[PDB]
Parts: sequence; C-alpha cells; structure tokens
Amino acid sequence: NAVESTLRRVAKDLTGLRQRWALVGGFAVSARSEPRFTRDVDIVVAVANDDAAESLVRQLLTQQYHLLASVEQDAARRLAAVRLGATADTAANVVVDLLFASCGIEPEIAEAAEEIEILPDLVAPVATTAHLIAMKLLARDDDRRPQDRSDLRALVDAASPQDIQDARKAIELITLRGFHRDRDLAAEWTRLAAK
Repeated sequence: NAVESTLRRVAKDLTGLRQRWALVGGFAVSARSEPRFTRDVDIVVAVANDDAAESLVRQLLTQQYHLLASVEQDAARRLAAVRLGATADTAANVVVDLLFASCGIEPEIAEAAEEIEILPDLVAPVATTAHLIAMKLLARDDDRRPQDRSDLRALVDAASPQDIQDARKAIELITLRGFHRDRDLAAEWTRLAAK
C-alpha cells in the first residue's frame, strides 16, 4: 500500500530521468515466482561511473527522498549502492535501495530486464529470473537474510532449463569481474540444490 505507492513514485521518477533501471528484490521475486511479503523497493540502476551515480542521487534528494545510508567499497566503482527514505506515502516511511555496483552485473540486469505490469497500471522493468537467482546466490546470508534461501527455492522452482543456464553464465560474469570475492558461487549452488 504505502510500499506500492513508493514503487509507483520511484518508477515514474527514474523513467522521467531516462535512467536504465530494473526492479530486483521482493517485487521482482514475487513477479518471477510466488508473491511474498515485500516492504521496500530494491532497484538496479546502470550508470557509467560513480560521478553519474552521485549526480543521480543529488537529483533524487531535491525530490521526495532523503539519504539514509551509502554503501562504499574499495573497487573501481566506490559507490556500490544507496539506501533512500521515501515519503511518497503517509501511512509509514518506506525504504528504497538503489544498486549501482553491488553485484557487478548491474548493466546486464538493466539491459535484460523485461516490462511487466507489476501493479494495476504500473508497467516496470523486472530483472530476469536468471539474474535474480545469481543475485540471491551472491547475497545469501542465513543469519541476516533467511528469505534469500526461500526466495532462491521459489526462483529455481519457477525457472526453465534455459533460465538455469543463463543464471550459471550470470554467475561467471559476476566472478570474472571479481564480485564473488573468494567464493565459488556455482559450487555453493550445487550444494544447496542437493538439500
């Protein structure tokens, strides 16, 4: 409700700014598999560099958002993501996460995303099932994020064989770019799948 209002708002704001963007997170998993409880908006935004990301964040802070946190890292792309606090709606305050260089394949995710009617009269770009599988494998944390393991099950159960292969190729690109850190994500996937 308030979450849905925030989604519509950030959707219209990013598109008006001509940003290459895609929904990830709960709305996207819900769209690709089984609707599940979602209380924030998670978006990938493909931009050229940190300077472009910061220019976009300053543009949003002139509108109905305030900055709650920045995620910075030692990589060539120092700005990984920002967390914004939305005030589109008035029942409760709602978080909006913008991901720039968090998983390392933000450009490919925005490019492969597909237009889907998420809400009545809201068509938004949604990450592919394969890209969501890759993202959830990377982000899985059972002490801090137990929804990831369940989301991953739902996504794999909803995927086609080609989706699975696309996910494995998405994992290799993440790894080629160093975003795996020290982890063999494909081997982790195999072991989770054995159950």
